[PDB]
Formats: sequence, structure tokens, C-alpha cells
Amino acid sequence: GNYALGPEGLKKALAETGSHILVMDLYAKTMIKQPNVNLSNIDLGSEGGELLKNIHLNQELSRINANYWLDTAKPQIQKTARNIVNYDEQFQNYYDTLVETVQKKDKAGLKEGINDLITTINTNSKEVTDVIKMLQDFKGKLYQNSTDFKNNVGGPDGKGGLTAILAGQQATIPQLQAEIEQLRSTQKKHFDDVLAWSIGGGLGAAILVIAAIGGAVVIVVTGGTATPAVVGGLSALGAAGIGLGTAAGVTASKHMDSYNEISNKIGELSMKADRANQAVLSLTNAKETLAYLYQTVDQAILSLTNIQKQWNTMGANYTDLLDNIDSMQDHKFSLIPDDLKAAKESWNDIHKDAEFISKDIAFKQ
Repeated sequence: GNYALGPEGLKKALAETGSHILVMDLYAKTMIKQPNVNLSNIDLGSEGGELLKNIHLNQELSRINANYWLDTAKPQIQKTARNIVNYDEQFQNYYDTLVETVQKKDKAGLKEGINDLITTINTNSKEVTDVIKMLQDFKGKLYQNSTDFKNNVGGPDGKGGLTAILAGQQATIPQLQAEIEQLRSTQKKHFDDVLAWSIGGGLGAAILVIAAIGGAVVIVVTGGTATPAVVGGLSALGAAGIGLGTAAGVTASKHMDSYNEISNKIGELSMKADRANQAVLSLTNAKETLAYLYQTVDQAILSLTNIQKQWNTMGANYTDLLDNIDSMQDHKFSLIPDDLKAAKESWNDIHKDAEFISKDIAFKQ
């Protein structure tokens, strides 16, 4: 067209943002359900007793950070999506007036309408900057809690901390720690592969997958270790028209089943372990999740930075129209409705999916 008045790359950025919200919700809920590590009636010496006291303080702060995600940080990301919905409602409500001002050759009227939309675009861009600052602050708190916990569990380098005291008592502990770390990194890759398939299908498909997974998540606590699983995997998507039965859908289903397979295995390791080995499992599990949490907020910051870039690009595109209207000859002026109509359709197309991202994913209560 002559003027690009549509949502630009907002669809792709929303799909990524929705995927990060799901992952943060899972990790936060898992952290909240994991209890303080039980090493009662195990002689750890004074060194180990101090490390255990510090670990319990770290675990209490992990649960505070998880609740901050759920109650404070997430709603600010959801407002970013609500602002997309509200821009569509403003655009749809201005549309007939903007078309009328073209038909009446009313340049002042059209310019005032476009200026009002620019005002909203600029407000939306400024609001994302504030959300990114809030997330950067939160990332700093997640990184501090992660590194404090890692140091109390394993020292700076994995050669120390409470795990080395327990490994001094039981020679099988290092192999157990390594097994958990491997299972958790394999499992995260499987979940990332499911998310890759859901994003690859477009925002519409992404929202159906997010709803199906969120609605099916259960958190199981075994031997003091909390582990998520997705009941029935991707089963609920079989009639969703997103290609679950395609080769790529079958691969995504297999990854979800492998994710659940690893949750089962971690529970099995915990069931068979004594108290000390259960502590190695639970602390190692938590260590991995606390690092994944700050990594996922970093990803969320990147996706909101992209949303900010899209609002800024859109503000430039509308300002180009605004600046050109006064000198524009009648023929080009009469074509502006092509750009309005194209934008009407693209904005309406993003509304329901933005609305979804603006509201909690429905997990079990």
C-alpha cells in the first residue's frame, strides 16, 4: 500500500510472549509447591548446618519471587497485550470517521484522527519501556537468588556447598546430581521443541497449544521434589485444526510425551532415595529451575523489546501519513481508504489472540 497502518510484527512477538508466560507460570508454580529441603537428623556438622539454614532462606525467597511473577510482573506483561486489544478497539471505532473524512475531502478531520491514533501508539511504546524496566529489576532479583542458591548447594564451581558434604557421606551422590542435571536439560529441550512447533503454526495455533497445556498441568511433589507434568500430553488438540496429526504434530506430541516421561523418571528417583539422596534431588532440581527462571525473563525482555520496536515503527508509518496529508493531491488522498481497510482487517485479526494473552492462562485452582 502507500501507508502501512497495520500491527506490523505484533503477531509474532505476541506468540513468543505467550510462550514465555506459560513457561514462567510453570516454573513459578513448581517453585511454590517445592517445600524447604528436609535434612533433619542428618549430621552435617556446623558448616553443613549453616549451609542448610541459608538454603532454607534461599528457598523462602524463591517462593516470594515466584509469587512476584504471578501477582505483579505477569499482570504488567498482560497489560502490554491489553494495550494491543485497546488499540484495535480504538482503530475499529475511528475507522468510519477516517473513511468519512476522506470522502468529504476533510484533511483537518483525517489528520486529527491519525494524530489521536499516534498519541495511543506513543503511549503504548512508552508503557512497554516501563514493563521492561520492571522485568530487568526482577531479573536482577532472580539472578541473585539463583547464584546464592547455587553457591549454597554446590559452591561457585560445583565442588563445594551442601552437596559436597552429602557426597562426602555417600559416594553415589555426584552421579545422582549429574543424572538430574541431564534429565532437566533434556526435558527443557523437549518442552522448547513443543513451543517451537506451536509458535511455528502462528499466533492462533500458539494460543490453542498454550491453553491445552496450561489446562492439563499438574505439579507432583515426591521426596520433597516438585515436578510438572501435562495430563494427556497434547491429546486435546486432535480436532483443533493445527496439524497435530501431521509429521510435525506427531513430533511435537512425542516431545510432550518425552517431557512427561522425564517427570515420571524424576519422581521414580525420589521414591527410591533415602533422605540425603532426596535432598540432592530436590536441591539440584531447584537449582536448575532458578537458572531457567532468570533465562526465561531475559527471553521475555527480548520479546517485549520487539513489541516496543513494532510500536515505534508503526508510529513512524502513521506520522508519515500525517505529515503527507496537507500537500497530498486529490487522487492519492482518495486512495488512503485502501490502507485504512487493510489495517482494519489486520487489527481485527489480532484482537482475540491479544485478548487471550492479556488474561491468565487457565491452570487448575
